[PDB]
Amino acid sequence: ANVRLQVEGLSGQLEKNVRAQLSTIESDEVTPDRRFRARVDDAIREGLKALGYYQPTIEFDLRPPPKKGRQVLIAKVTPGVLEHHHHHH
Repeated sequence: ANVRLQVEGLSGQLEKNVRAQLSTIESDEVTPDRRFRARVDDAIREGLKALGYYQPTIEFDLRPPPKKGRQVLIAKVTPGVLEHHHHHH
């Protein structure tokens, strides 16, 4: 039940979008494996792909023993280019 994937390398509507995906991820109490990892990347990359990114390299670091939950999975993004920055470089 207690599941909250951590995001890294986002801001504004980017970090918010990935957050939405983070919630839709299979982390709703499943078997995290090479396949789960992909579902996460696709999720972020998908939402990230619609907010200025195309295929941000997003890695992860799973930690079965979270601090305030049941299972935590870290997610760091690193694409390169972004569309419509406006401010905050």
